[PDB]
Amino acid sequence: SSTDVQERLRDLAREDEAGTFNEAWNTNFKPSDEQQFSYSPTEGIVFLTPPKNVIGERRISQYKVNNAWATLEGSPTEASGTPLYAGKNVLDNSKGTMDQELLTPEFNYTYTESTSNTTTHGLKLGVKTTATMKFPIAQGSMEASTEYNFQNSSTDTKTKQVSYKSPSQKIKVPAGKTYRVLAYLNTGSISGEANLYANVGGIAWRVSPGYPNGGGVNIGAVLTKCQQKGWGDFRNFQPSGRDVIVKGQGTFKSNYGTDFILKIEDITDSGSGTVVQEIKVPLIRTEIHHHHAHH
Ligand code: NA
Ligand SMILES: [Sm+3]
Ligand SMILES: [Sm+3]
Repeated sequence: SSTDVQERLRDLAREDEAGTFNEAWNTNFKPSDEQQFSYSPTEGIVFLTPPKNVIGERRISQYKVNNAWATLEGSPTEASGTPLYAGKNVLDNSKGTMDQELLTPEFNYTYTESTSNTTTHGLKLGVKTTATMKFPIAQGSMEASTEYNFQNSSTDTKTKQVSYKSPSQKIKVPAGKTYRVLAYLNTGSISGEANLYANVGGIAWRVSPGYPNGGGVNIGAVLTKCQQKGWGDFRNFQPSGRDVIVKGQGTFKSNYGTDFILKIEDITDSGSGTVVQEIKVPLIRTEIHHHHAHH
């Protein structure tokens, strides 16, 4: 969905216009640029004819996007992926007479991290508007980010190929034993929601009892009045002094490696063998290649 911000600010001016005359004259005028009439129990048939001075584009002047930003919304949902086999090596103490502490090789995996977002409730602001949102990943241990385009249905996908590495581990291998070390990359994903915000300025133009040819008041004050009165639906607008803040929404998701698990098997009797030990190993991350796209 999309909010046409400029058109909604024009309707904001029309709401204040009609609502204020309805109080003044007990009429039932609707927000409109068209001439309309209404029967007042205290006044008779009354006419509302907005002049060319205020109609259409001239309902708002000094319209400006002042700032735009995006913030994490709620608690993202993290999940664990299927572990990915990374390789294996042998720790051979079959000919040794002493127990040894033997260092494993480093294991590695070439992984494509992906971050994507979708603008689900867009803001049509009259100018290309973007904002970057940051979120924690991997149970709060790293920070990631994603750039929203505020137009409805905008999608972004960013990928990085990275190399994950497990540091060498020290394994006790008893005399005469042969051990096998198998390595697996653990993965995770995250998804969540973003709030999209724009602070916009402007002056709303209405005919009114005090200004029968039209007068202008900042949109922040006009919105404050209209929300207090119940004139029109501006549920995703908030006053901010003379300006208003308008809110949209997006989604995001991301995937990444989390760590390595090493599985130690006794293969002395020769062919999988008994698992003797498992080790969680923190990975070392090195970026190789990156690619950006927007749809
Ligand atoms: Na409208
Ligand atoms: Sm909320
Ligand atoms: Sm939520």
